Amino acid sequence: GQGPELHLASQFVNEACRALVFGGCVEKSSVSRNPEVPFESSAYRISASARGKELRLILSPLPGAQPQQEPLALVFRFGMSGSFQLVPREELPRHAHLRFYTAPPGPRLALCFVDIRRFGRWDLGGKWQPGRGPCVLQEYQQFRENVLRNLADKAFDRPICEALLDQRFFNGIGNYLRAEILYRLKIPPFEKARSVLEALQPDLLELCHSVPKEVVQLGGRGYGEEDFAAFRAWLRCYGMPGMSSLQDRHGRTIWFQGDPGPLAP
DNA sequence: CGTCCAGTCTAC
DNA sequence: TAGACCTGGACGG
Repeated sequence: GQGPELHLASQFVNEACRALVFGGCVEKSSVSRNPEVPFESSAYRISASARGKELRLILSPLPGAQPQQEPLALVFRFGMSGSFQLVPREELPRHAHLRFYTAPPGPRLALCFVDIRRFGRWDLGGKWQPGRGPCVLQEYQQFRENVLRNLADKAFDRPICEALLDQRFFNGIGNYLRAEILYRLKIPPFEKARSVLEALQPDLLELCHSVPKEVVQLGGRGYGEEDFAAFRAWLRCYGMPGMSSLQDRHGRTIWFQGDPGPLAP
């Protein structure tokens, strides 16, 4: 997922878990190479926040819960195929790698981290990844300043389409968002990043916020196949007929219209 | 059947 | 930088 999907997943966890109470341990599938979550409580609540391409779960025991346990935080990266589902406890999806089980009273549910390809990761810390820049959705002013104050960095020597995937400066931007952002300003994707940005100190850094915010305001992204059609209708550039495509230097497809730009392969 | 396609992470 | 990490759906023979 990209920023909008991480944000919608966190909203899903908060709304779906608002009136739920979890109990017992945190179950990992046997094939996941991610760490076991050392947590048990008779009664805990689950809440979430997103920052960029990361999601933080907080496991919060209720007053009196046993064993003695302090709130525990988990940070998830989704990779290519990560998501959260709330499912009936005996109808786990195929790739449910981490599960939180509702306590009784009511229907036994499992909140699941589901990840087909297992490119997703989680850490016990609760800390955001060091080196990831601020969230383009929730920390816009910090994100904007962190870019404009470090244009000398060699990251900005690269084509703008490659720079937009660098999570130290554009935390939350992925493949579809870089195409949609550049399409709206008709910036050639192989323009030098430093050239497009030096001329800024509604612009490119503004769209790094407002474009992904549009995806959030659609809602959906899992969180029927109606909001999947809603998304495909919103896309103007990524994968669309009449658009060009090239491989960047890491073999990721950039969709665009017209001029490929000077640093084109 | 087969090939090809859809975000980090790390060994060179 | 190139390869690794993985599964499944769309498509071709």
